[PDB]
This record gives sequence, C-alpha cells and structure tokens, in this order.
Amino acid sequence: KSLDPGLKKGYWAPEEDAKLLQAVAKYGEQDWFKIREEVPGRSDAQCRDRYLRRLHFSLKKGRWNLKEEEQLIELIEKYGVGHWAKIASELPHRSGSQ
DNA sequence: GAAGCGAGCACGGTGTTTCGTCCTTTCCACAAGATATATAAAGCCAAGAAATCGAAATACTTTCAAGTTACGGTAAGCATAT
Repeated sequence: KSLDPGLKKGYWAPEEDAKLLQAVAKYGEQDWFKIREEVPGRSDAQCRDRYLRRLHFSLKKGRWNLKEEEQLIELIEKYGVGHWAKIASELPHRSGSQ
C-alpha cells in the first residue's frame, strides 16, 4: 500500500463507480486479491473498507430526532462501551471506526 | 779315381676329430600298503535352507518459511453551517 508507482492517492471517484462496483456482482465478499489485478490506482487495503462503508444499507443515519437517544442507549447497552472494547468484535458492523 | 759341393726319405712333431664308454635319468616290475567293511560313544569341523534382525526407501507427520484476509486506530483538504 506504499511506494507503489501504480497506486493513486486520489480522493474523488474517477471511474471507480464502475471499476469497483462491478466486483459487487462479479465476485463475492472474499478474495479481494482478484479484483486488484484489473482496477489500477486502487489498493486492496483501502478497497475493502471503501466497498464496505459505501454500499452498506443498515446503518443508523439521518437527523438526530427525539427517538434516537434510546437507540444509542440500547446500543451502548448491548454488551458495553462498544466503541473500543473487545465486544466490538461481535457488534454487527458497528466498528469503532464509525 | 776319390775328394769336395747339393742332394731323397724315414721320421717326428702338434692339432684336430673320431669313437666309446659312464652319466642320470625314462621306464618298468615284484612285494606288500591300506582298502575295502562291522561298531560306537564321545565333541568339533563344515557345506545347504528357514527364521530373525539391521539398513533404508518411499510415505506420511510434523515443523518452519512465506503472505495475504480480516481487523482496529489517527491525519489532511474540500464541503457546508450560522
């Protein structure tokens, strides 16, 4: 993921919306090593988290309404603090990064 | 005619070869060696087949090199809010 002349450190999505989203239907959620051979400028390490955080569906998003605080409470009430504790390993997709 | 000058032939030598034993064999022969055979107990020598153990080959364990999935935490420049 570094010192590579073929990688691109860009920020926007030039051609990515196709080059990376084709893997959605082309290949499953495993063996990312196969896709990196066709998409230039993109590495597997960043590709995994990009694919994950861009196409996910079930996430607590929207405006902070009068009913979201109970959601947060029952979230931190599942197993513990969650954000960094080891319980983060079983919280489904609620990693500390977010 | 017999005394002074040139005269055969028996004889006496080595050296070389021949002849004829004595040599040790090859070969042969009369008398007597195991040579067959009967034990039989003993322990050891010694040339064949069957069971056993050492070496190791190909095989599978196991352990040690590579490495890429999956995973958890911080930092910058564009967008957007009062």
